[PDB]
Amino acid sequence: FDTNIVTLTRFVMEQGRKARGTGEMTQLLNSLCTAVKAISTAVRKAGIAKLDVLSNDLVINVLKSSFATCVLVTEEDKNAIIVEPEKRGKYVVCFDPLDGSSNIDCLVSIGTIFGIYRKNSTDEPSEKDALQPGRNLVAAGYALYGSATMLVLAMVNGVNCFMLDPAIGEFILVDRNVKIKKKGSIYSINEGYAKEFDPAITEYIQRKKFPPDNSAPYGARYVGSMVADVHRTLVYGGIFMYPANKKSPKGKLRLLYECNPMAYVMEKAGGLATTGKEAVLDIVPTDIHQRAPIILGSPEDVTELLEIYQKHA
Amino acid sequence: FDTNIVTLTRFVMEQGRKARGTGEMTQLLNSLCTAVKAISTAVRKAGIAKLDVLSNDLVINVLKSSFATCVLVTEEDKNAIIVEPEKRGKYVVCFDPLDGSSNIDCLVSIGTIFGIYRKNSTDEPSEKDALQPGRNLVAAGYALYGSATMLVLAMVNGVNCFMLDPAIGEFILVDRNVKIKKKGSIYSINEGYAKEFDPAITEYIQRKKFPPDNSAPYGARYVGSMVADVHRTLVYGGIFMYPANKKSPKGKLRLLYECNPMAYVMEKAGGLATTGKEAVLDIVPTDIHQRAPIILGSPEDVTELLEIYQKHA
Amino acid sequence: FDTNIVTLTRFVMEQGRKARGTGEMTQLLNSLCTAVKAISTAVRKAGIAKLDVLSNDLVINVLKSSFATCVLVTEEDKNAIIVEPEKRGKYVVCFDPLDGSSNIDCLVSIGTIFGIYRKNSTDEPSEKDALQPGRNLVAAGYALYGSATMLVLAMVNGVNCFMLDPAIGEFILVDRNVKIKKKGSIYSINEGYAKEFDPAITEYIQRKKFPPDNSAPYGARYVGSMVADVHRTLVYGGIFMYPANKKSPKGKLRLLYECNPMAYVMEKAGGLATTGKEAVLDIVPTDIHQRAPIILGSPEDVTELLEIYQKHA
Amino acid sequence: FDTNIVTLTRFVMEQGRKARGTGEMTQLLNSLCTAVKAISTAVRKAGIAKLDVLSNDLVINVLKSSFATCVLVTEEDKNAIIVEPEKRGKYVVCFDPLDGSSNIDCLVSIGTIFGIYRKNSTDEPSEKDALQPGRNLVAAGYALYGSATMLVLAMVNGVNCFMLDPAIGEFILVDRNVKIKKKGSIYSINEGYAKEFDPAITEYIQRKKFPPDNSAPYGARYVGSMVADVHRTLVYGGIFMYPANKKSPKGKLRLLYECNPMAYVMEKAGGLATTGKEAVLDIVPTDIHQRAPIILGSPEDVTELLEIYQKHA
Ligand SMILES: O=P(O)(O)OC[C@H]1O[C@@](CO)(OP(=O)(O)O)[C@@H](O)[C@@H]1O
Ligand SMILES: O=P(O)(O)OC[C@H]1O[C@@](CO)(OP(=O)(O)O)[C@@H](O)[C@@H]1O
Ligand SMILES: O=P(O)(O)OC[C@H]1O[C@@](CO)(OP(=O)(O)O)[C@@H](O)[C@@H]1O
Ligand SMILES: O=P(O)(O)OC[C@H]1O[C@@](CO)(OP(=O)(O)O)[C@@H](O)[C@@H]1O
Ligand SMILES: O=P(O)(O)OC[C@H]1O[C@@](CO)(OP(=O)(O)O)[C@@H](O)[C@@H]1O
Ligand SMILES: O=P(O)(O)OC[C@H]1O[C@@](CO)(OP(=O)(O)O)[C@@H](O)[C@@H]1O
Repeated sequence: FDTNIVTLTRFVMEQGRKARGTGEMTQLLNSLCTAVKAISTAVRKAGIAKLDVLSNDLVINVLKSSFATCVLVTEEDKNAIIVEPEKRGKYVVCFDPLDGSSNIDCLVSIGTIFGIYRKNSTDEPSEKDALQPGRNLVAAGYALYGSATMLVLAMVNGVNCFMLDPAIGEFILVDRNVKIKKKGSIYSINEGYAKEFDPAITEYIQRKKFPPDNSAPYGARYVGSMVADVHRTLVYGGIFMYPANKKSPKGKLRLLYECNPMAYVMEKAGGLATTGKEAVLDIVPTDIHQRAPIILGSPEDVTELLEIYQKHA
Repeated sequence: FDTNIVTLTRFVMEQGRKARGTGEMTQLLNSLCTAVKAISTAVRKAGIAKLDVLSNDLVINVLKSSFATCVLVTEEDKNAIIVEPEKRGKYVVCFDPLDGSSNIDCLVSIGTIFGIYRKNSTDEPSEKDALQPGRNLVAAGYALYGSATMLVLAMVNGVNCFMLDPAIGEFILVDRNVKIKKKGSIYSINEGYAKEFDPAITEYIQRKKFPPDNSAPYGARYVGSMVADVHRTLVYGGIFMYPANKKSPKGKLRLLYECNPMAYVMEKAGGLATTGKEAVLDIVPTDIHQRAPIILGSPEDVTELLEIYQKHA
Repeated sequence: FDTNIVTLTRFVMEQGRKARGTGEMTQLLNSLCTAVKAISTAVRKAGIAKLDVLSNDLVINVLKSSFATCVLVTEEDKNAIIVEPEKRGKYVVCFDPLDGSSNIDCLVSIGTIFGIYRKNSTDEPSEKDALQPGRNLVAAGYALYGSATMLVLAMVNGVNCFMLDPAIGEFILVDRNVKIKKKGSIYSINEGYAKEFDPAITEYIQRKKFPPDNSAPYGARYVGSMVADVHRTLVYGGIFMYPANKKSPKGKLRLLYECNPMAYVMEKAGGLATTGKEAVLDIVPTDIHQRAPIILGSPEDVTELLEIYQKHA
Repeated sequence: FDTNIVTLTRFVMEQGRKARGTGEMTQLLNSLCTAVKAISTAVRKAGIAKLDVLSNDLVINVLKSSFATCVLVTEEDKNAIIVEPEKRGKYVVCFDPLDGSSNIDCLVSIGTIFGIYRKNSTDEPSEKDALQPGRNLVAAGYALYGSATMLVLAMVNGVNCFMLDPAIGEFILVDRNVKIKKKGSIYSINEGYAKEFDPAITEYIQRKKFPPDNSAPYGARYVGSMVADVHRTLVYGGIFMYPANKKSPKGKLRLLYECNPMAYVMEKAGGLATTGKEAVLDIVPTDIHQRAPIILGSPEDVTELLEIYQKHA
């Protein structure tokens, strides 16, 4: 009866028409969604019989065959992947094909994170085309393989969420223009690293548990899988932090394919994403595998931690 | 593990690149497949609770939103449907959204038949753009909702069959360049109309049952649903006939959306399609709802009936 | 989301609770449903992925694990299968695992036919337990892998249709206490064998194409798969006929697991099943793989052919 | 296509056949599987389509139709439900239909918790039949709607995991006689309530973040859904803790259908379930909706917190 179904394709296509463009993005996101549906199906009967290597080979293949990319950066590949000339296009794509895959056995939410840049140079494609600021992303998002499979997409016009209807094998648009809440009730961080944190994070944790103005204390959640913690942060409001510890002095989370996508999504939904020292999106990278500290969330909460970072400075 | 999956999109896109074109066909067939997956899902839980009217509204919508059509001809609509200017493209499409839908209750194979022309005039779109010879089709085919859902596609380069993988919601290419057999063993026709047939059909039926050279007699099958009878004829070889009776002097089957698609498919697979008087594809139409007699099948069998039509002439 | 789902299990249990007899039967049919779902899925992705052998082995394994059978007859195995003493129960199941399996490649409907007897002896299970007349059948029916999957189940109360809801893997009751039309307008027979047809048949078909009482001729329909044509005959009406010719001298369809299951379905829905001479249900079997002619369908139609048999003898 | 599928039904039946007891139990759990599949599907398309109310009604309808229950306790209904005399059997089922349902919107895992007692009386069913200590549980477990759907079922032999194969709608055995790690490296507790935590807890958490025996600190993990964290704790190891604070004075988790099902799973897999004072399984219930603290998980970890409880009393 739902004859007017807004699929992701119908959505992405109607928009690149306003860009007065060539169609490569619609083709790209199209291919990407073939990878996303196949990984979901795989995670759903994963047990009835690694997985993140299949995953990876599926995203690289659907992206080369789309004739819309030229440099592909993977979590799994040492170097950047340059698309053969016959299959080349203008977009650069950095992705993590199955984020949080250590946790596939404990059956909790995992996902694919991706960030798409445009190559702007006249030269032959290289990893340098990929070493751009995250503020330069044309589009970015993640797919979520939880109780339902969700693709959240951020572009210049906003943040939209599409859900996989498993009956038809199509992502359907279920929420338009997701704006995050100004202030939330949840803080998300691995507190098992408490001795390794700096003075400003420890002070912020302390007042969420023991509120200064004799208020109501913050709830705590940490799924242990970045996509699940950030999607909850977007839809429910709150703060999410994976700051620098001593196992990880530059942070644990990679910049081109975990911090920049999720930060692009957050800021487009009206939140902030910072390292405590600077905006994540404005960090200029040097190595495609470099890590970054990240504190992303509802504006008033991230701002709070930013001020605890200044007194301590 | 199947990282290199040839989907219909990957197939259609790689080909329009050789046409040095604009992308409207890939978009069109893409939209069409959203309609096809949704109708399949519907026929699969059709009972757990008309259907061909939903079907129709689903194909018209996915085709308008593709920005690749301008005139749409339906079995269900009196007139041709002209696409609003903002959503217009170059292709004309004639379809039957759910062929053989009287038979949905008896649970047998049904399907969607479509034929795509190109508008070649400079004028504003009209039904006249649709009144072309079937020899002028750029592409044509059918989707089959039987035990599996099959989309058979014919274009200038050949006949290819793609199957719906229901796990991923993607049509996969399972047979490349289907050529029909020279001569087959099966004849397909509704013999309950036997008193109404002409002398040449009656003579051809007679020698399939009672072979002149003391041979082995032809088997007989007639599902009663054009898509199922023609797909069997393509994949197994044989003859299929719905010739003029007295309930139907111009035949029962419509020309722009049942006879021309199936004839385009047949001739591209190397078979023949005739009315007994002329090639179906070369019939120039006058009304978008006009019917035609059709005898389509393996070459040596159709040719046989063509000669029984000449002695009788 | 229906909170009041009526599955095949809840159904059968609500008929057997008012009996104090078998919850052993619920176990058997329940097990038969797992195999039917596992075959349906395999047929639905068949081309993307011997089918009847793996189906044979699935129906035997799921049956032996019900703890409800002791003897099993299959189309594929020459001798009966006496189930292990440890896994025994009181029922004999006779099954054709994948009817019309030559018709799989052409995507025409296929199905699973099963008759279930009760072992009416104290002795050790032997194929003589399988050798009851169909009259002695406790439950019988079929599964049709069509545009939708349907399990039709005839027991002593009547016939009930169930449909596979692919979303949850359950057979849902969609038609209760089914009864066939007294008279239909379709006849189903392979007229390629017209030459070796006996004269009762030959006369009867001319009364269909050329009505004596000048009425409309019957429509012909022959899918070529027993389950598709016996199921169309049960819902629409009309006659289905596979009589004896010489190439198949005492008929083609096997008596224990194709003619008798269909004949018990037909008679518990008020239609008739004969061989032209006697009732199928009273023929006392001598080989497990013994054949028989079969004419079934609407009571006023079987009757009209039985009186042309009375005339030639 | 596996011909030797081991479903939950074939499993349970192969353990109960070597017992001469219940095939009444197979009926119950079988019915519980229909509801679990019907809820899984609803959660998987949730956003595209009160969920816990329709889930409540589904678990009650499918349960009353098993002819295996007489008393039912639900999170949603204040009084027990004494099943009709016509539909009775010997088992009491206590169930939480949709655990952590506030977490549905954020797409984090949710689940169904069920404990099953046997009515140990001759009398008329009354909620006093529901009021056994968990020690008296015959079968207990949960369903996790995660990246995959899993039914974990603990009976007297041990714990077994089953996974929903979405293709055929059956739960397939994927792990046999499960046993938890003696000691894990993760602790799970909501530290937003750190202020009102009692001192055994507060000390124990500092031994996790700051190890006395200078070892690596434990990793924190808290999904916020009981089934996700009790299931991660069973497969990985570690401790899960919901102790009493004042806002929820005698603990938050309801004893009859959340603490006791989880506690019987944990103990039949060799882990421990306590309240800090006593074992959960021996607490004699007084209200059906009575609450309790719960600390569960690896034996060497519960032990380490039980000795800090011995210290403060
Ligand atoms: O159609 P092409 O040329 O590929 O480019 C479309 C451009 O418009 C944008 C706007 O954010 O996406 P979209 O296709 O959705 O409109 C860019 O991301 C993209 O580069
Ligand atoms: O164990 P910790 O250090 O908390 O790491 C969890 C974080 O690491 C990531 C990185 O991929 O998962 P993981 O290491 O388990 O693979 C993120 O998804 C997640 O936010
Ligand atoms: O890309 P556009 O401009 O839409 O046209 C492609 C042309 O090539 C053909 C060749 O048959 O299809 P295809 O896209 O598969 O290559 C025509 O049917 C079609 O008109
Ligand atoms: O009953 P007859 O005259 O044989 O008609 C069957 C033919 O008509 C069609 C036309 O749509 O089906 P139907 O009339 O049953 O809807 C074809 O699919 C099929 O080949
Ligand atoms: O080709 P004919 O002789 O008409 O056979 C049709 C009958 O044979 C069967 C026998 O099982 O099919 P098939 O040979 O194609 O396997 C039945 O399903 C069907 O009703
Ligand atoms: O917010 P807190 O108090 O940590 O609650 C978590 C616990 O509460 C429950 C209660 O059912 O979730 P919830 O309130 O979100 O419904 C459990 O599933 C979960 O373990």
